[PDB]
Amino acid sequence: SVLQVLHIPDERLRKVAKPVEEVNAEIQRIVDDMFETMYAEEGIGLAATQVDIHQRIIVIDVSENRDERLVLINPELLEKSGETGIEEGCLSIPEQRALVPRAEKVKIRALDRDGKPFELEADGLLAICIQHEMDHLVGKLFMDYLSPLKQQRIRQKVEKLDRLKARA
Ligand code: NI
Repeated sequence: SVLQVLHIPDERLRKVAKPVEEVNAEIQRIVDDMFETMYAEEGIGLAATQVDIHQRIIVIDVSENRDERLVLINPELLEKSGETGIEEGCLSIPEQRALVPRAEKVKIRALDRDGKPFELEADGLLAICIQHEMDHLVGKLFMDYLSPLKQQRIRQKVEKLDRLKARA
């Protein structure tokens, strides 16, 4: 099922997600919708909190042919180093993009769709991607990294857009 993705200035986006207590079949259909929703909206990442499910779940898929889906449940950052930035987007901040400072290499521990722990070292798009998504889980958006004035502008452009969304 495709779930609905919240946009700013929706203040649920600022909620801190809770740890997943047990990776069961409820949890695995959240994951399956989250992918379906992600692919439908054409994103490369989605955090639970964006679909109003405030638990620590993230889906990411970089692959052209959707054959390397990545699930991060209860992710913890073990190490980071370096710094980078690309012009990031976000399904919750529709059509806006900005350069956000990120660590370049990141090492995480997380659980997969089957509640099995794993460790992932990442750089490149993956590492920026993982950081962006993890930020969602604690109520952080990428515009939080920009100037007051840059933020202001972003908020307007989006409202304008969603004004058209519910178009009628
Ligand atoms: Ni985002």
